[PDB]
Amino acid sequence: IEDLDNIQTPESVLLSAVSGEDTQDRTDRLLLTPWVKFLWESYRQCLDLLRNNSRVERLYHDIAQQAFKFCLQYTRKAEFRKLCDNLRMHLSQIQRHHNQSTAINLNNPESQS
RNA sequence: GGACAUACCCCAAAUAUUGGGUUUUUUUUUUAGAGAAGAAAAUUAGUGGCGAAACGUACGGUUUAUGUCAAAGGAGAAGGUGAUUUUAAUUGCA
Repeated sequence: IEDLDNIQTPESVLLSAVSGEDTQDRTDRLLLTPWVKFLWESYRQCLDLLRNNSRVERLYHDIAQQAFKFCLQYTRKAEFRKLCDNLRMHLSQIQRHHNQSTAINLNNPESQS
């Protein structure tokens, strides 16, 4: 529909072309970005609140891996936040050692694997 | 010298503009996104009093006959007499 529509540059498309870029990003933001900004916020909340440490979840690390592969399909600036998320949650583990949680030592699953 | 810790600082970042990183000094409390805002307590009457009989009557419990049914015994057990002969007393029967 976007490159079905007449590209033959009118004034309204020419005026915005000192700041802006292509029509596909301009209208994909209207119908795709509210869904990928939901996928991000779905993943981050599933990690952060629910599975802080809690030893009994290999799913936590499954989600982390899946959400890293999600960044290869869509936006990248929601991947620096993902790194910082893993950094602070790892920092949160070996600072307290204070709940029925992950013992990151000889334990092959919850240290190596 | 004034402002700054939810940093008024630091980094990161274009289709991105919101994520992280740090200073001490006091006390303070064991964690943090939850707990109070809904399923419960209670209530009773305008509930007449007293009260039989006729008729009717069950499963059972035990006593007494009764039929049939299981072991033990034909030494036993034990009932019946004018089949007999003499005789005073005791115990007696063959």
